[PDB]
Amino acid sequence: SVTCPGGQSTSNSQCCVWFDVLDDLQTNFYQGSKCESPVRKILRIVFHDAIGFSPALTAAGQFGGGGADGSIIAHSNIELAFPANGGLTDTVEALRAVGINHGVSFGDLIQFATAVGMSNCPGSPRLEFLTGRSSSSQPSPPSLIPGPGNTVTAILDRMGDAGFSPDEVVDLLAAHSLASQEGLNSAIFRSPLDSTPQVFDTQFYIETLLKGTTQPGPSLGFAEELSPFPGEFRMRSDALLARDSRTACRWQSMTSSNEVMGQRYRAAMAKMSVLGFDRNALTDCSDVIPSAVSNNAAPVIPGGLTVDDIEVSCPSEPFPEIAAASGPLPALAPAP
Ligand code: HEM
Ligand SMILES: [Ca+2]
Ligand SMILES: [Ca+2]
Repeated sequence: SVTCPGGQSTSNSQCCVWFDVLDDLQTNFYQGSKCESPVRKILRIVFHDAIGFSPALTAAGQFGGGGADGSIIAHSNIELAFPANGGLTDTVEALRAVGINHGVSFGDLIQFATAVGMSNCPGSPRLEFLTGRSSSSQPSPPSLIPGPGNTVTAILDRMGDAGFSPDEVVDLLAAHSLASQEGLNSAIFRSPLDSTPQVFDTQFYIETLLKGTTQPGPSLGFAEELSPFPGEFRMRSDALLARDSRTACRWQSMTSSNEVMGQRYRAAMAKMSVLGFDRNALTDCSDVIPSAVSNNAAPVIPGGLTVDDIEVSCPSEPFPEIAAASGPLPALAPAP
């Protein structure tokens, strides 16, 4: 054990510098430890930075990518040019300063900012945090980020290559529980992906399984599908992953328990944090991460909609018991 200059107790001396970052982020980046756009933007960044890792590319005789090496910040000039990394310039430049200023690696900062950002949203699990990733990285190979226009096979092959199973792909997507879209359908900027974009819960999995009956904007975006109610946006890849035979059962079990969903996500996020790295070579500083406020609310089927409105895609397994909320049907306001 060690006590930092600030008095904080921690499991290792290199966990001490992190208490100053945590202080910085919460105060400025997060405008007061808040669960808004910054946290959602950072979640896109952590996924997009880590996923630039392909053992298959390497085998083919090409640079496969450095995984969670912070190249998205280190080589933003190249990476932010990728169509998948739109609307991230400011989050990146914001993170770059914090990183330099505090002298921490970009790969560690992104991973740290993620665990910290998650704590600002009610119901989030306490994501593990390891420190010690090299500060040096190369730009990520293009075309390594799965898109909403991609097929389930495309997405699973890409994610499988990176090291994730179909079930883990579903688990990582629990992140869409705190999300919205700004560039898929600009007409309805920031339309939430679920009824609670500020609460880490199972609503995302539940609501994506409801029958698509609503077009929230003047038109149906390129990679957009009908949603269950006004204000909610449904991404084509999410709609397909929820119903595909290869992933439907995992998606289905992720609707009943907030704790289980949280467990699986944390296990998945911990997997993604060390892509291109050796766990043994990193120092655990998980104790620097604050706990998120509890989510006592239980899973429910929104606005007078019943379980019979759910398009059950894994009938081989019993559909979980979930409370049903009375109407009227909701109309989501844009994500804060
Ligand atoms: C596996 C296939 C995935 C696809 C196809 C996908 C796609 C997308 C897209 C196209 C948007 C809309 C961005 C915009 O127009 O603002 C979005 C939002 C978001 N995504 Fe994903 N995603 C995937 C996985 C993940 C993962 C694994 C994480 C992190 C663990 C993540 C976190 C987020 C968050 C928090 C937003 C919200 C951003 C905001 O409100 O500005 N996604 N995603
Ligand atoms: Ca990277
Ligand atoms: Ca939610």
